[PDB]
Amino acid sequence: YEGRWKTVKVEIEDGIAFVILNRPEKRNAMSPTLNREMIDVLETLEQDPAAGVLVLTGAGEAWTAGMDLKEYFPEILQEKIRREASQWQWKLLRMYAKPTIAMVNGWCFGGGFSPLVACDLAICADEATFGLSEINYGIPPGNLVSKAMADTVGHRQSLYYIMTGKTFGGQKAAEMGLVNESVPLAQLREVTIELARNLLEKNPVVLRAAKHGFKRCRELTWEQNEDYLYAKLDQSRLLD
Amino acid sequence: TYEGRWKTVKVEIEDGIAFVILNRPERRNAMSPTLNREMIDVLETLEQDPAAGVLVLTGAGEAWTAGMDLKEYFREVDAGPEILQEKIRREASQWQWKLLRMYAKPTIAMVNGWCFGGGFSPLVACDLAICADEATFGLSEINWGIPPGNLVSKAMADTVGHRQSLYYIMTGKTFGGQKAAEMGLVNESVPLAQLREVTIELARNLLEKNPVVLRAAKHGFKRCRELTWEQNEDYLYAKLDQSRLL
Amino acid sequence: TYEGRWKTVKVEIEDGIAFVILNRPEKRNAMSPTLNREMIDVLETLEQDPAAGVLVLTGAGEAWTAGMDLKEYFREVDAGPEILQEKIRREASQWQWKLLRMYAKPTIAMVNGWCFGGGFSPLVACDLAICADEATFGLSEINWGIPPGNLVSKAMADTVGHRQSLYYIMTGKTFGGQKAAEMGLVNESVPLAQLREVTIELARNLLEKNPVVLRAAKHGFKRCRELTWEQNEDYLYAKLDQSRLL
Amino acid sequence: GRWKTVKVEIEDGIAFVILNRPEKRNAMSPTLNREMIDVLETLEQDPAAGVLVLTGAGEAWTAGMDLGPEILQEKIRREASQWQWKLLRMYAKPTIAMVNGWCFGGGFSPLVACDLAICADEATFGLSEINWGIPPGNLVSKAMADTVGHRQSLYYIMTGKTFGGQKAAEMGLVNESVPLAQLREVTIELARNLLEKNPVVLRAAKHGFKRCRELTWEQNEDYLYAKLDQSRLLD
Amino acid sequence: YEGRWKTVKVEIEDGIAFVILNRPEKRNAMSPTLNREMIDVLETLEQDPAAGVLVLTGAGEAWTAGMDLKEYFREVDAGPEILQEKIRREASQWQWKLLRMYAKPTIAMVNGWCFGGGFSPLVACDLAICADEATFGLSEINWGIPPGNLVSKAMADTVGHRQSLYYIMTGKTFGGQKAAEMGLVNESVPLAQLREVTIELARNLLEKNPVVLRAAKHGFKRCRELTWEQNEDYLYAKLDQSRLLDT
Amino acid sequence: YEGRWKTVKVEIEDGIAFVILNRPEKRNAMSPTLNREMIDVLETLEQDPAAGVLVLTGAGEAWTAGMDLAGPEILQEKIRREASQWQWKLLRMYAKPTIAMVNGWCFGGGFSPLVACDLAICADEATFGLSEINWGIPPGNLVSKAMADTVGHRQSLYYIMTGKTFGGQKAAEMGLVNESVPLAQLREVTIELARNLLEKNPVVLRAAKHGFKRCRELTWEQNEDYLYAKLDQSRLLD
Ligand SMILES: CC(=O)SCCNC(=O)CCNC(=O)[C@H](O)C(C)(C)COP(=O)(O)OP(=O)(O)OC[C@H]1O[C@@H](n2cnc3c(N)ncnc32)[C@H](O)[C@@H]1OP(=O)(O)O
Ligand SMILES: CC(=O)SCCNC(=O)CCNC(=O)[C@H](O)C(C)(C)COP(=O)(O)OP(=O)(O)OC[C@H]1O[C@@H](n2cnc3c(N)ncnc32)[C@H](O)[C@@H]1OP(=O)(O)O
Ligand SMILES: CC(=O)SCCNC(=O)CCNC(=O)[C@H](O)C(C)(C)COP(=O)(O)OP(=O)(O)OC[C@H]1O[C@@H](n2cnc3c(N)ncnc32)[C@H](O)[C@@H]1OP(=O)(O)O
Ligand SMILES: CC(=O)SCCNC(=O)CCNC(=O)[C@H](O)C(C)(C)COP(=O)(O)OP(=O)(O)OC[C@H]1O[C@@H](n2cnc3c(N)ncnc32)[C@H](O)[C@@H]1OP(=O)(O)O
Ligand SMILES: COc1cc(C=O)ccc1O
Repeated sequence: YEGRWKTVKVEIEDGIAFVILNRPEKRNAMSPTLNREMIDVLETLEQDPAAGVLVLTGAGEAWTAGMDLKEYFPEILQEKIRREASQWQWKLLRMYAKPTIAMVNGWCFGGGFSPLVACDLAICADEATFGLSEINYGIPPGNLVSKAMADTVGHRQSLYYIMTGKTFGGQKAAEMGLVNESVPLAQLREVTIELARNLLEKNPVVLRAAKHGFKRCRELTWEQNEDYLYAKLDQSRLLD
Repeated sequence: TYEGRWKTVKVEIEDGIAFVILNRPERRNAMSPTLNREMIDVLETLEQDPAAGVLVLTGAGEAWTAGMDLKEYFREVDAGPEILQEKIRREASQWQWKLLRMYAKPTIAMVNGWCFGGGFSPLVACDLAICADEATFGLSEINWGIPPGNLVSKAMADTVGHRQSLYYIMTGKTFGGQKAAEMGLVNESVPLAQLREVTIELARNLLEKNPVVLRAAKHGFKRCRELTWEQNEDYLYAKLDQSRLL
Repeated sequence: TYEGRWKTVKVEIEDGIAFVILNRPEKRNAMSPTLNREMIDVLETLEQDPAAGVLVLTGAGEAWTAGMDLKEYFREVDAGPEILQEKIRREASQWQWKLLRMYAKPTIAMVNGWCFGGGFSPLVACDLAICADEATFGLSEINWGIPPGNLVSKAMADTVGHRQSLYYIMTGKTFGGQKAAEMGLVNESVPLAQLREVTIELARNLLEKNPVVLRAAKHGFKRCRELTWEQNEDYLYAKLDQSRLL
Repeated sequence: GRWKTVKVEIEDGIAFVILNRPEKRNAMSPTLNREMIDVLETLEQDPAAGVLVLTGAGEAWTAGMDLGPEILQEKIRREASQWQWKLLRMYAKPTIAMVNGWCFGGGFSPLVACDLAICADEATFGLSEINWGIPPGNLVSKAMADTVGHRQSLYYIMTGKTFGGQKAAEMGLVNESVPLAQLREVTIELARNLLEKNPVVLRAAKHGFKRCRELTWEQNEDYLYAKLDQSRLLD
Repeated sequence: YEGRWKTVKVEIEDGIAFVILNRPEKRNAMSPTLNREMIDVLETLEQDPAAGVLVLTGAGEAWTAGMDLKEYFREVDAGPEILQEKIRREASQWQWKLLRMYAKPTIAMVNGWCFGGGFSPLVACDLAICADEATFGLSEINWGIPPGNLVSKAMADTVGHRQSLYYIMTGKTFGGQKAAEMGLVNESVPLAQLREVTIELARNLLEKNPVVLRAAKHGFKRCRELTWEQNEDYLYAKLDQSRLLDT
Repeated sequence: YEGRWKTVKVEIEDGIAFVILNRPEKRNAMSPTLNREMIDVLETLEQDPAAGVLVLTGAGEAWTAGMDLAGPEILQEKIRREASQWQWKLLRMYAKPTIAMVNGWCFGGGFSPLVACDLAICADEATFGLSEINWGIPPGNLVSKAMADTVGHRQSLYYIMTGKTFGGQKAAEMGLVNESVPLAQLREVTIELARNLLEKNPVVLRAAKHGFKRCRELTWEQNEDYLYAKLDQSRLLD
């Protein structure tokens, strides 16, 4: 995959697809061009039997500084663009076929929260800094940012961070439940890899069934899930 | 001035911050039909008053609130006309959470002391909450011979883990403010001496934001909890565009 | 006397507390179709027994339950008619959560040791839970080649945060009792040596409440998680007024 | 002469609530909204009032919405809702829209908030909103969703085309369309029938139904037995 | 099956299991006895391969005239409060917990009266054919209670909003043609052709792979409760499950 | 759009874009190739000022006879995703109004794009059926939900369970489509409705139709919030 995308890099090592956001000079701000390439990246890696697990990380100091202000600014064109943001950030990614891990190396802001939580698991550096700074720019959180908070962070802490726009570090992200674990930057990569390797060792069809089933069952009552969760178990047995 | 305006509630505005003080301290701020009707009045008035940028909900004396008024809200009412009971229940809701949970302006519970039973609805209806270490909390309904009434259980469901919520509802054991913070019921517990100033600093942060934007953000978050991600794509973009208009 | 009544389970009552003991410790209390059927009978029976006011679900020997019986419940059922698989799954759900999640009487899981896989459904169905620090937990399903079956994933979703739930479900890693309390899976982890004492203490607090009021409280909480605030205004007052009747 | 914009009459337990802005085809102003809240709240505590029939004065039932800093809008939107459906949908007492003529736009919400509806064949309905450049506002679109099938709802919303009392009965929008010369008599037979019911039980029944549509079967086993037990208490 | 239940009769007929509510002296009123027997009947038939389709009908002039007012209360007051939990659960158990997502396809053959508590099993049955001569009514209100158990939900699923509210609120009676026109039943036909029409339908159902039929009908009933996005996941899970189990 | 797509055709005439399913030799059966091209079609038409309303129709006798009856397991995920992508994920909440003009055979997987389209007119002469059950599959993709949304409970279950076909007039009486007209009069009746819609402000039309489909999922209280937001979003995008 060398040199194939202008704003993103993919480097696969032993089954682990590192997907690197690559606009370091713009702190990996998400522009419409990055959005369209990320869609391409996800669809491509889906059908690549070399990629058993995807690790979503950032080049340089940012994981992502959020949506690209300049590069985002005919009425209907905003339709397409907002769709393209959703398409990779979570429509493909939340229920992706393969297991996914956010490896948060640094800055994570605003619209970054959507792919952050769409990725199944997440590890950050203690040194990573997060914040929902939309309120200070005069917009509520856009896209799925607020649902991504609601799914991972308790009600009062979500509201505090959304309403104030204050930043918090990696330990605090983990305390809150936004990520699985926060570790020193120097251990970020190996901790992530150790986890990806554990996941690589499961039957991919089974893992998909388990991870999609959990995400879905939060939406459903116990009686609905009896039907739903056995349908997944049985679907897993067909396809495995 | 709102001086002398209500019998059971005082409003004191400082610098954009409207301190709403439940004011039945000889009855530990027990929530009676008079208080419930005046609190409706209060929220509607403050809503339309540009001098109030943030509402801080707090109590006079030792209590924040000791709960619904056992005399005036329950015992005096329960043997009278059914249709009045239903009206009284509804008036309690109207201010505890119907106007308050999606209130136009940002809201903070400042819990100075006792907080029992029906006080959990407005507690959680307020966007944010700081309590005092010295504050005692309890869901004492079970020990009084009723399940939690109104939205008390949903207030718990929204902010506290399932195990912890069931434990406190079922046993009716009390817990103090550091425990309230740890469980997620409030944002922060601080010693009483430091309560007002900690609350004041959060309120000034909130007063710096564009109110309309702050309203879209807080309202959108509370509602997105109820919706799937696909529903939220629609809904949350609608709230951002609605916000842009306004 | 419930003595000798069932092959795979025991019931011991003790001053209002009915200890329901999963009893196949040679097989680490693996849940076979026979245990499932007998547990249905247990639960229906004790529902109507006034001598039993709180149920404590525990295991004989070293395990709470090692999960579904790999042989009796999986291997042997796959070799029978398809239509029987249907009956078998239904019978598992019947006792694990269908009767048990909204059971009439308060329930506590007293998790003395191993709890795996299918064990998580009755675990979270039970209202409250105390485990031994020494107890080991595991969603080993992934490592056996299946996603969690029955209501196991829902069990986690209700009690354990999103990231933590996926971590354990996706990796199949085990964790001990203190980490289970920390995650919100149980109420409390204590040494094994103290487990029964602490549980009885909880059960006795529960026996003090009015049973019908307690029912209403614990049922209304579990259902209110499912409903918006406006739906719950209706629902939760109907629970309160149903409780006053009964 | 209690209200400016609304007349009320109570005969043999039937409270006719009459929208009374005839000159304006009963278009719903902020003043009427505020007064309608007063009306509903007043009539609820009235021991003589058993059923409420909601109609318009002269020829319209209502022509819909009658068309201060930003935040005042919050208040005007809330007051509309408060009488149209927040109090009205789950009203303590049984409720009948007696739709005598014109029924456009925002009048769809109290229309459907009322338990039952009898219209006159000669009545015209419309979701004109579109033609004026706005999508249906308040709860108009949900009211259609509740009562009129998917295809027809979208049809009348998207086109703004109008329809008679016969086509409204047929679509599920109302219970019956009958001639305007019989509208009142038909409505009153229904109302009398409803008055003979135990009011608390009727309330448990009608509220029960409306909620149960949002709930699953299992959720409803809990819930509808709670309304029933609730009824045994309050009755 | 012969003479095995005091209040129900089962007649298996070359794949079609006719299940007959059998208290015609009492208009097939559903007592606690009948509730308990109907649970046994539904569990027994599920596992009997001679039953491919269940047809639920009543002996006599009635389908069922609702809950048995006399023996519900007779049994309930001979006992404490908790006895009502058990009795209500047993009613729900056969009327719809087992019946609504039943493994085998089901048809209500409604030959006469169908009142109150009867609507739950009627709607739990996948499909329904009635006699023009059959009379339906929700008379709970005239008896001074709201519809109990799943009756109002049974209505909400099959009959439009105004019409359900009208019949629940008034307790007014309606006939077979009306019931089919309201969407309560699939079809209404003269009582003389009731058995003919039902059996044609049951035999059509017999043509299909049982597991595939179960997947289709269960998945349709669940899907009403779910969004499109949710159904994308759910409905392909049922399809794949069917392919695994269809044999 | 002359000869741009292999299995589909586009013909705009004065605001109306006719999207024509174009495998009449296979009764317009939906192959993976068709699914990919339909995505591309729906995206392209979304950004074209020329198309104001889309009309979804079939070349030859069929509207569509349903899915066209592999490799690594993963390939299925993609093919299932691309089926849904045009049938309803793009189509159900499409920016521009959509009408299904059902000229003939409508089977199985064809009910998903049928119900996703906002409005529908079929020919009396058209035949529908949910033939899945007969081939030993329950209905796939969003077929059962498409029924659940437009057709009553007893009827949906009837047609799903029996696999019996029904004509255009029965389709309209069930609620599957808006209206059934003779075939001879399908293009005319449809164009006239298409034209009524073209007279609406597009952004206002999108708010109203998306808001209606979504409000079916929400309580009254959720809808007060959601419908007033949609209205205010409308007034901005203008
Ligand atoms: C829904 C949403 O996404 S809204 C959320 C976006 N909100 C934000 O608050 C991000 C704003 N950015 C920042 O706070 C900072 O750039 C930080 C903290 C991430 C890093 O700060 P520094 O290390 O001081 O870097 P600095 O501020 O010089 O930014 C470096 C470059 O990245 C660009 N950049 C950073 N963030 C963004 C962004 N979100 N969009 C577009 N460009 C950005 C900066 O403009 C700058 O460009 P330049 O040097 O070509 O002029
Ligand atoms: C659904 C519900 O909300 S049910 C009720 C839930 N609330 C409770 O269980 C709180 C009960 N415990 C108390 O109320 C105690 O008063 C505490 C812990 C708040 C504080 O106790 P103390 O400072 O020792 O005060 P004490 O009990 O003597 O009473 C203070 C005064 O307020 C009254 N009061 C306190 N709480 C309430 C209440 N909820 N309702 C009515 N009156 C109350 C007392 O009756 C007394 O009034 P009096 O002098 O006119 O009789
Ligand atoms: C969907 C599901 O529920 S998949 C199954 C989920 N369960 C599991 O993954 C737990 C499987 N069990 C184990 O790993 C172990 O038995 C432990 C850890 C609980 C206990 O370890 P040990 O003390 O070393 O006991 P050991 O493995 O020797 O078991 C003793 C007996 O219990 C039986 N047993 C234990 N668990 C089960 C089970 N889930 N099903 C059937 N039999 C079981 C063993 O097969 C063995 O039988 P045997 O003596 O007749 O040969
Ligand atoms: C929760 C609920 O289900 S609300 C109750 C709903 N059911 C009803 O309202 C049905 C009431 N019954 C009736 O309306 C009539 O019995 C009809 C229409 C069913 C049949 O009328 P008829 O042919 O005149 O028969 P009739 O009324 O003489 O009753 C025949 C016998 O069946 C009994 N019976 C009929 N319905 C019931 C019932 N729901 N519960 C108990 N017994 C009943 C009658 O009491 C009578 O008993 P008896 O003759 O041994 O003393
Ligand atoms: C309780 O029944 C089951 C439980 C599990 C747990 O993984 C899997 C399949 C089952 O049938």
